[PDB]
Amino acid sequence: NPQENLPDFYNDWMFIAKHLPDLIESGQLRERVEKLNMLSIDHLTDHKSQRLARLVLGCITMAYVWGKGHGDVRKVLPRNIAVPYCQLSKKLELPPILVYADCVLANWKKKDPNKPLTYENMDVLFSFRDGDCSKGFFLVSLLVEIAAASAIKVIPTVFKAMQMQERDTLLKALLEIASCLEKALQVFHQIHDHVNPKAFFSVLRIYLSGWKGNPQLSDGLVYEGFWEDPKEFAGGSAGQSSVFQCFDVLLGIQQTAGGGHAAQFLQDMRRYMPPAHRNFLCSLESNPSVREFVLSKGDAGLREAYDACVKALVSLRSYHLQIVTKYILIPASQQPKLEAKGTGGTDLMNFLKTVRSTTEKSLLK
Amino acid sequence: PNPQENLPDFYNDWMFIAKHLPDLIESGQLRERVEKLNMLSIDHLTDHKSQRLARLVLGCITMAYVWGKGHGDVRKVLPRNIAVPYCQLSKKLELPPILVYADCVLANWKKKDPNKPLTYENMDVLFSFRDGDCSKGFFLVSLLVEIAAASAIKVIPTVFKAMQMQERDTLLKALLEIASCLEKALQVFHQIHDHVNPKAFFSVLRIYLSGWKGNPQLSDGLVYEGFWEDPKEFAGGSAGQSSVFQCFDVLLGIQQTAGGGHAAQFLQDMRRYMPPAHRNFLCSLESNPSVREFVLSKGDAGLREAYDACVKALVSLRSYHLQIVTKYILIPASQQPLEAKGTGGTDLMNFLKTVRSTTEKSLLKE
Ligand code: HEM
Ligand code: HEM
Ligand SMILES: N[C@@H](Cc1c[nH]c2ccccc12)C(=O)O
Ligand SMILES: N[C@@H](Cc1c[nH]c2ccccc12)C(=O)O
Ligand SMILES: OCCc1c[nH]c2ccccc12
Ligand SMILES: [C-]#N
Ligand SMILES: [C-]#N
Repeated sequence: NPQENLPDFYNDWMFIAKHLPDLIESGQLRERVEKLNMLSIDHLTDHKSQRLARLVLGCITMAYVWGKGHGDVRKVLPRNIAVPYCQLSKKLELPPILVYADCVLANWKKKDPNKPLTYENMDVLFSFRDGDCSKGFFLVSLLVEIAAASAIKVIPTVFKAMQMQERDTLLKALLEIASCLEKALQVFHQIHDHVNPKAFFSVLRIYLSGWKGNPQLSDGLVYEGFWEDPKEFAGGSAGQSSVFQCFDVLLGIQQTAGGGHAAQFLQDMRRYMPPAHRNFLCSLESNPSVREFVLSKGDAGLREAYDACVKALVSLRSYHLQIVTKYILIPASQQPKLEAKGTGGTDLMNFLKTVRSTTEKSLLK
Repeated sequence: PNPQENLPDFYNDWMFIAKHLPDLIESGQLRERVEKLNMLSIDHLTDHKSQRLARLVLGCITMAYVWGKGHGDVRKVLPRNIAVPYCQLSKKLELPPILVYADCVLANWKKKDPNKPLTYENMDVLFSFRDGDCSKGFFLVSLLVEIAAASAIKVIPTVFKAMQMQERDTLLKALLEIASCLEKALQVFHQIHDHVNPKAFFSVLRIYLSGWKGNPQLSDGLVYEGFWEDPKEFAGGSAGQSSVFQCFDVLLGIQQTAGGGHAAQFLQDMRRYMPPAHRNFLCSLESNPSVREFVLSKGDAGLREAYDACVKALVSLRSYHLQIVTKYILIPASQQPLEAKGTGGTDLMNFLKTVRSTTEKSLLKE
């Protein structure tokens, strides 16, 4: 449950970021950033505050770099921000750029402190532009994660059942896992009610983009006073969610095998997540293979239960491709004047088709 | 335990080509024997040991086929009757279908006298590429440095146990034991000068360890005919693919894989060029609380010095390693008519010095 306020010492940062949709319209955001002082991170108390502080320097860096978002960029980040950001990013073992765990996972609050985590009772902590649909987009993302995260607590039952040779317990656990992925798909449906296609594509989207393989910062960002040469880091995406990567690992879909670009991207995004998230994926891989266990057992009900989890991942990814049609492909086709790139930096159609197809190949006959 | 030395009779056609690479390459007839092979199922490799020896046999054959005599006439297509079982076997072991450190060092040896110790003069390799290539001395000394470094692996649990039990004295003795294993390993590394000739290594053996990822001679990769339709790119071998040698940076909190740079990228990438148990061990080491944070918070000069003996021994290993690079690459490269590439594909001088300096910066200044 994420902190909403930093100490008053950091009040200078909190103001630029909570009043970001208007500093940006008024073309005075670059100056107020450039008119800041290098406030040291020593006055950051617990983890909560440090996560919040990262989300604050993240939205500010993205605001500074992309500005109005229609071409006028800044290839150099002032030391007033770059140094504290980079110091706090090294402490959290993260790159100095906004990542999924910042802008989705630390970026919310509930209205009634003891009423359920539903879209009506929740709100985001930070926006970029008026009408960007950032609340609908960040919160539906968070809601889908939460729904799929329900299966995390059954994963230990899966491995215990295997090591103890508990066939009925294994089968019920896999069906429960498939059940949660189906619910996460239903939650996904709500994105249509809260995110507008044109607003997402032309307003919000560029604030999530990064400087890794981006022609508009073909050398990356230079973090003044921390590194002399510029560095490249990828923009955000849910490819940076350990929850969504974890189902492939759990089921023995080897998304990170083979040496290709999609495999390379998914492995790379694991050091764009908090170390505990990356460690969870590690620990999952270190266990015996759920897939290899089910394959060897000559058991139709167990095979069918395993297949239910893979079908549900295919359903998610195909629905997600239709989300892509409506929120990227069509809006891109509807604007004044060569391969469509994701905020994470990928050749998005080939990447997404490769990942779905790899899922598909895991379906057991 | 000991690597398997023979495959089932079913795979005799493989074993024959892998055991006779010096003469088959020299005589100009290795590729024709490979191209005339039959496709053999991998379904007769029953246990893990046979699969490991099979990967080594197939890996050496693949390098000999692609590189040939090692002076330019390369092959960009790997014939299906090798490609297909090689790719299937590789998939089962979660390894790329190219020769890696775990094949040509960790599985490429046997002892002469069973009840005698693992020392250079009681050991031998299973496969070589070319007459006069120093592969025997090169692979065995590499293994010997690994075995000496690996004696530290069994004290690693004591380290994390000592931390959580607040067992200060036990921690210190464990860290000193580790620094001692790493100094042992630096001593065994001296054996390389006695069994590897620099000219043979550089101009004869090195080309057989090189791969097809960012490599001029095979700019799109290699086609594994009959198994994937498009060429695939894989890096060549190096001890960057040893979990033993990466694990000390992890245990000591030296963040060699942080920062997004090339060296970090290479060292993380090599973790899927090592068997899964090896990879799991690295990231499990990364799951544990930081030894470095523990020592730094304790105000204990003895603790800090035991940690620093470890960092310093790593620095000595890598500085000596830079001299071996001068003797076996830079001098032989100058000695015959952009930036020198290692068999692993790195810009090796920037890369090795970046990794050395990241070690140096971990020394306790307090
Ligand atoms: C407007 C809505 C969305 C758009 C346009 C979109 C687009 C994309 C793009 C372009 C990529 C490729 C990576 C890159 O270069 O950025 C990607 C990957 C990914 N996205 Fe989305 N996304 C949206 C919402 C979501 C949501 C709500 C989820 C939550 C389940 C999600 C889950 C994923 C995952 C897990 C990946 C990695 C690929 C995979 O595992 O299939 N996305 N997405
Ligand atoms: C003739 C002998 C050797 C030469 C010429 C050599 C050269 C190189 C090169 C060029 C690299 C860069 C990666 C690449 O692109 O290949 C490298 C990395 C590395 N080498 Fe060697 N190497 C030799 C023997 C050894 C041995 C015996 C060890 C045993 C400890 C070792 C340990 C390492 C390690 C651990 C790395 C990864 C970088 C690091 O962690 O410092 N090397 N070496
Ligand atoms: N990757 C998406 C943007 C995106 C969607 N969900 C995200 C969550 C976090 C960061 C970025 C995103 C795109 O290219 O359009
Ligand atoms: N990387 C070394 C070759 C090498 C040394 N030790 C190895 C162990 C395994 C594979 C290759 C190697 C080079 O560029 O010359
Ligand atoms: O690209 C499809 C999005 C996706 C992949 N894996 C998931 C797991 C749970 C919820 C969504 C996804
Ligand atoms: C989706 N990113
Ligand atoms: C050393 N490779």
